[PDB]
Order: sequence, then C-alpha cells, then structure tokens
Amino acid sequence: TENNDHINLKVAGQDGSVVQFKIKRHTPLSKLMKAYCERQGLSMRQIRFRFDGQPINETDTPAQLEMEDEDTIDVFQQ
Amino acid sequence: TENNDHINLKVAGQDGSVVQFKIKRHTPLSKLMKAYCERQGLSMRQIRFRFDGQPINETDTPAQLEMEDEDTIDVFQQ
Amino acid sequence: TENNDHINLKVAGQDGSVVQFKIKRHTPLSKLMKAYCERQGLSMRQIRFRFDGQPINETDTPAQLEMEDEDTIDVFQQ
Repeated sequence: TENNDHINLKVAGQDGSVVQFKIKRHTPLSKLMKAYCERQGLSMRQIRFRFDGQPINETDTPAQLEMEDEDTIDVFQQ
Repeated sequence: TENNDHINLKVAGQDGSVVQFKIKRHTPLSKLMKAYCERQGLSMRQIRFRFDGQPINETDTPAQLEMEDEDTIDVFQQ
Repeated sequence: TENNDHINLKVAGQDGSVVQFKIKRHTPLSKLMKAYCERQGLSMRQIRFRFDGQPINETDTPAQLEMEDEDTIDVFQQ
C-alpha cells in the first residue's frame, strides 16, 4: 500500500545495463532476482547478485541488508 | 518532432520492475504495450495494463487518459 | 573503478522504450550494443544505433563521439 516504505533500487550489470525496481523495504529480494532474470533474458544459475560485495540470499530484504533508497545491486554473469 | 509534447511514462509491474517509455502525448498506448511485451519477454494475453485502475485500450492515448509527465502505468500478470 | 568518468546513457527506441546504461567514458559502445540486443530481445542485424544522426561503430566510445552525461542514443528497427 501507500503506507509502506518503497525503496527504489538500481540493478547494474557488468555489461553496463541499469534496470530499475521499486519494492517494499521488507520484500525478499527473490522477487527482484526472479523478475530480473525473466525480463532481461538471463538464467539465475548464470548470474550472481551482490550488494556492497556480499551475495544476496533469497529471503534477504532491502531493510535487512540496510539498503537505502536508490542503492545499486551489482550483477555478474557466470 | 521536438515540437510535440512527449510524455515520460513508467510501467510498473507487480514484480517490482519499473520500465521507462517516452512517447508523444497523442500516441496510442498500443505502441507502448506492444513494445513492453516484446522487450520484457511477456505475452499480451498474459498481462493487463491499467492506469489509475482503468484498463488501457489500444487506441487510448496519454492525452486522452489525462496522463501527466512521469505518471505510472500498472502491469498485472495473468 | 571509482576514479574513471562513468557516463549515464539513455538508449531510446523508435518504439518509445528508454533503456539506461552506465559505462566508462572510454569504453567501446559495442559493450552497450551487445547488451542491449541481448536484454531487449533484439538482434544486431535488425537494429541500428545512432548518435546525433551518425551510426555508432563497434569501437566508438562515448568520449570519442563527444557524448555528455545523460545523452541519448537512438535505435531504429530494420
């Protein structure tokens, strides 16, 4: 709802691409990772998502990882 | 041309994704809906586009729907 | 690294889509063109990339083409 804290996030690939997401602060990042792989034509097993150098787990949320609005998640291809 | 009113629009999926479009104010939204389905790997029959709760028809234009620059179109998956 | 000049670029298709990239100023635009075709579901032979009306070659870089931060590259479908 409009009463949640939504956080804007940028997902930046090593290929230069920057894709935007907006999700609630307590939403598991699996939501974003699955969406990203589906929409950008990538497979989960071939890419790795990291934030401030640490890999992001399925149930990690922006709030849990202490993300702030407009933070960037890095994507590496494997 | 540079003499038209171009409107920036955000298309926000229920999956958290936010995809940007820029089209002239009198352009039918079919342009955006087809482009979105092609580029994001979605099929038209499986997604529904709405603006301020109302479904968007093929020939509806941002001007006709009284959209403003930076408005958001919502996408639901079916 | 953080000591390079990274340039934000927008790639605007004739279909209204606007896709964002961030690459170093001396990086060949082949990086962006390949990424764009892969992610947006397009084939290189079917699209043409231009900047200020001139086609972009594989090894052209934003700096070489005298691009500035937030410039737009145009994409035409063939």
